[PDB]
Amino acid sequence: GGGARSGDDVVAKYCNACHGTGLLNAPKVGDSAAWKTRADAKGGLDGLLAQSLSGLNAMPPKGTCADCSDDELKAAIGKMSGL
Amino acid sequence: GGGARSGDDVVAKYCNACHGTGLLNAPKVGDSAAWKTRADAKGGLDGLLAQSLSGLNAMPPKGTCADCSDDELKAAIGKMSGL
Ligand code: HEM
Ligand code: HEM
Repeated sequence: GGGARSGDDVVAKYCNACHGTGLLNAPKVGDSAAWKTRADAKGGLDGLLAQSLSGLNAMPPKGTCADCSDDELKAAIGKMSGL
Repeated sequence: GGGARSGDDVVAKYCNACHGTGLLNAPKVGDSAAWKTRADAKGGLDGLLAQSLSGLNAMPPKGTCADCSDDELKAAIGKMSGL
């Protein structure tokens, strides 16, 4: 989605590992549906990002790339998601 | 290893998911070696526990079972490990 670094670059270098396959029940990429009821649950594109940073269960905290700015985490959420 | 609940119970209900297979490069169960150079690196059985709680990379924080006392986390470390 957006742009810090990518999400193209970010999904592929960090996010890939679970979201690609669906490993651990990771909401898979392009799966507009799954991601939707999610935003729903946490009030938009900020409930996923505020969510990734914190982490949830088996989803490791901060998406990962403990390097990432907040803008990148959202761009890789933007593009795992659809929106 | 030790006893809060188990680690038998704990490894099997929470820890299983990655350490069983080796999913995500999770140091597998019984693998005395792998776990050893680990304790080494973080000064004993407290560098894994202080470690799990915090989490590291793809290892989700607090082993998981965000329920667990510290004594259980160590007993499931005791028994993933060998020691
Ligand atoms: C890459 C930095 C990355 C981001 C960003 C990210 C985000 C993310 C969101 C927003 C969710 C939904 C959380 C919610 O419902 O609020 C989510 C869910 C899971 N993720 Fe993730 N995720 C990124 C990458 C990774 C990686 C590399 C892993 C595997 C170690 C992983 C795993 C998961 C899992 C599992 C879930 C579902 C967890 C659950 O909802 O029970 N993600 N992720
Ligand atoms: C169950 C509550 C559980 C515990 C406890 C636990 C501990 C643990 C330790 C001590 C390490 C070594 C960390 C270090 O080197 O200091 C470790 C490593 C990894 N784990 Fe784990 N772990 C438990 C369970 C789980 C589960 C359910 C997952 C999968 C979502 C998982 C994953 C991993 C991974 C991956 C690693 C290696 C991470 C890395 O060292 O790069 N663990 N765990």
